[PDB]
Parts: sequence; structure tokens; C-alpha cells
Amino acid sequence: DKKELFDTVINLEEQIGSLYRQLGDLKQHIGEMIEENHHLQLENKHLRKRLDDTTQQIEKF
Amino acid sequence: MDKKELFDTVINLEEQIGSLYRQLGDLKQHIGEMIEENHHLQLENKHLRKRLDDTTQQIEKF
Amino acid sequence: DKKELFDTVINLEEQIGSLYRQLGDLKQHIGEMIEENHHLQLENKHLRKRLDDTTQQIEKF
Amino acid sequence: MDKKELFDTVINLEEQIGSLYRQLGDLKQHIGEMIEENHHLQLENKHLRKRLDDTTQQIEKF
Repeated sequence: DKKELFDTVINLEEQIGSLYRQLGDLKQHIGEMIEENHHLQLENKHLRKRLDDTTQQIEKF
Repeated sequence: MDKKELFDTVINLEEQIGSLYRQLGDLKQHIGEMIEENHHLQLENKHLRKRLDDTTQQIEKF
Repeated sequence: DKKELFDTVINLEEQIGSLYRQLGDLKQHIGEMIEENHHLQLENKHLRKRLDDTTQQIEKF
Repeated sequence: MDKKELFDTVINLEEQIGSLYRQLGDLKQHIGEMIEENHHLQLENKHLRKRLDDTTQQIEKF
């Protein structure tokens, strides 16, 4: 009927809004993971440089 | 080593879903329109059959 | 975790597949309504023409 | 009186959703990749801190 079809369409709408919300959450968590990655790369760089410097220091004495 | 490209992909996704919402709305509008059109045609043809019945009853009585 | 995020993404996938299926049903019903419309328009045309012809017939006698 | 235009709109919608599916898949792939990358970096930095600790224990003993 009118109801049976309209409510179907609005049901689709609401499912779409739900998807959007969930994808927003996902975006947030993905962002957090990206920043995590970034910091890990920087930390890795510094620990590498530190190890190189301390290795050269030991190579001296 | 991929970084913000994937993030922009996510944003692109959210934009596409956002779009889908609006399109679904317009679809709903056109659907309702077609439903009204169908109802109008229905009752219209019913009454047309009324008048047709009456006028055929008139002619077939000369 | 790995699970908590991956299962989220696959959950989104499945919701998308669900939406697609539902939209397929909708497409079917919309098609049926369109054909219904078509037939109604044709029937309307013919009943109009019939009424015009029979009206002219009565206008004769 | 609108007809098949709306139908083509529906088809366009189904095509967009179909697309979203694939994009979500690729997204999943890149996500997994970044997760592995994060784990590698984690353990790598842990061991780097091991070696750093040991070598600092070596230097500070002259």
C-alpha cells in the first residue's frame, strides 16, 4: 500500500543514516590508529638515531 | 606507509552515503507522486465506467 | 583490537549488502507500480475515447 | 507523468551502493595493512629499547 512502500523507503533512509553514523565512528578510530602510526614512526626514527650514535660512541671507546 | 590518502577515502565514503540519503529522499517524493497519480487514475476510470455504463444503457434503448 | 575493527568494517559491508537487497525489492515494487500506472493511463485513454464516441452517437440520436 | 527517469534513478542508486561495497572492501584491506604496520613498529621499538638499554648499560660502565 501507500504505507507499505513509504515506510520501506523511510526504512532505507534510516538504515542509510545508521550506516553514516557507524562510518563516522570508524573514521574516528581510523584517525586514532593513523596518529598512533605516526608517533610510532617518529619514535622508531629517534631510537634508530640514538642506537647509531651510541654505537659510534662505543666504536670510539 | 600509506597515510592520509586512506583517510580521504573514508571522507569520500561518508560523502557518498550522505548523497545517497538525499537521493533516497527525492526518490520518496517521486514515489508518493506516482502513488497519488495511480489513485487518481483508478477512481477516474471507475467513474468513467459509470458514465460509460449509463450512456450504453441510454443508446441501447434507442 | 584487530578483531574489534575488522569486524566493524565487515559489519558495514554486510549492512551495505542488506541495503542493496532491500533496494532491489523496492525496485521491483516500483516497477510493478509503474506498469500499473501505464495500464491505467491506457485504460483511461480508451474510456475517454469511448465516452466521446458514444456522446457523439447520442448527439446524433 | 514522470516515468522511466525515476526507474533509472533507482538503478543509479543500486549502482552507487554496489560501488560502496567494493570501496569498503579496499578500505578494509588498507586498514589491515596499517594494523600490521602498527604491530611491526610496536615490537620493533620494544626491541630497539632493549638494545638501547643494553648499550647504555655498556657505555655508562666505560
